[PDB]
Amino acid sequence: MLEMSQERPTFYRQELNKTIWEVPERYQNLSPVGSGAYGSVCAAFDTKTGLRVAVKKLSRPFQSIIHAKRTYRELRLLKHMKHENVIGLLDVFTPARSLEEFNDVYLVTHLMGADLNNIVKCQKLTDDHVQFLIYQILRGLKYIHSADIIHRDLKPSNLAVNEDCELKILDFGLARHTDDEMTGYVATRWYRAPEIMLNWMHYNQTVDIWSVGCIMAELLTGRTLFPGTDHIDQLKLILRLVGTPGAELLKKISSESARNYIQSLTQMPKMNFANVFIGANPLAVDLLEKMLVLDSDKRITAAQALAHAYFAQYHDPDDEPVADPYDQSFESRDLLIDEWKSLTYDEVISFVPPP
Repeated sequence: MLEMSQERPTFYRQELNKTIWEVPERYQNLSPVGSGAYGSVCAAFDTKTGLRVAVKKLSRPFQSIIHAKRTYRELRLLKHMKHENVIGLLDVFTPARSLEEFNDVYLVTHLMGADLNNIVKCQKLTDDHVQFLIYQILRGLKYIHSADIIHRDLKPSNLAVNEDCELKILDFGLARHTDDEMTGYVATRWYRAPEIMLNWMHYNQTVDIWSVGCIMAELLTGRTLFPGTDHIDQLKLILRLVGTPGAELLKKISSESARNYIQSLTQMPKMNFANVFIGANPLAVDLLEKMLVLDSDKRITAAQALAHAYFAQYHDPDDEPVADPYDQSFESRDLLIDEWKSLTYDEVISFVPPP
C-alpha cells in the first residue's frame, strides 16, 4: 500500500551540439532544436509513454544565489501545474546518484507543435476559433489564479496550440525580463498591463486579464492592440482607447511622479469599442470592455469571464477546476547557493510521474 524505495533507471551519454546529455534509456532519438539562454533543448521520443517530448538541460543552474533560486522557482512551478490548459511537467531527472555529485537538471515537457503566432500566420481565425482559444486561456487562468500564481507575461508566443485548436499556457518560472528587453518597439511589452509597465502600484492577478484582453483583440482584428514604440507612446495608445484615469484610480497610484505625469496629459473619454472593433461579435466587444479597464480593481476575473455569454458553447462550471494551494514562502526567504541547490535536489528526486 505504500512503497519505500525508488528504482534509478539506466542512463546513457552522448554529445549533442558541443554538449553532453545524460538521459534515461527511455528517451530516444534526441535532436537539438534551440536554446533560450537557460539551457538547450532536444526533441525526443519517450518510448515509455509514446509521447514526443522536449528535454531541457538547464544551463549553469546553480551559478549564483540568483540563478540557483531561479532554478528552484521554475521546478516548483512546473511541478505544481496539473491542468489541461497549462504546461505540466512530464519528468525531471539528474544522472547524479547523490547530492555530492548533483550538478545538472533536465526538464521534460510535451513537445510543442506551434504557438499562437505560428497559428495566426498560417491562416485566418474565425470567431468560433477565437471563442475557443480565449475560453481555454481563461480556463487555465482560473486554475493558475486559484493558487495565487501570477503568470505576469501572457503573450501569443507563450501559448501553444495544436491541430485541434487546443491550447496550453507556457513559460512560467523564467528569469524576469530586463529593462533593455522591455525597451522600444517590442512584443515583450505590448501586452503588459499599464500598472506594471510604469510601476504605478503593487500588481496582482489582474494584470493577466489585461494581457488576455490584448490577445483577444489581436485575434479578432489581426492587429497588435497597443503597438507602442516605447513605454510612453504605448501609454498614449492605451489612454486613447481606454480614457485618461479618473480620480479614484489616481489615488491608487503610489508613485507621485506617475501621478504628476498622468495629470499633465489632456484628458480623454473612453472610446466606443463598438466603433473600434467594427464588425466584431457584439459579445466579444462587451467582453473586451470588461477586460480592458484601466483600473485593475474593476477588471473582470477569469472565473467571471468563463460565465460570459461569449463562451456559451464551451462553458461548463463542472469542468473548470481549481488548483491545490501553492506555497510561495520561499520567494521571501534568503538562503545560500548550496541551500537553494539542496532544496532543488530534494524536489528532483521526489518527483512523482503522472498516471
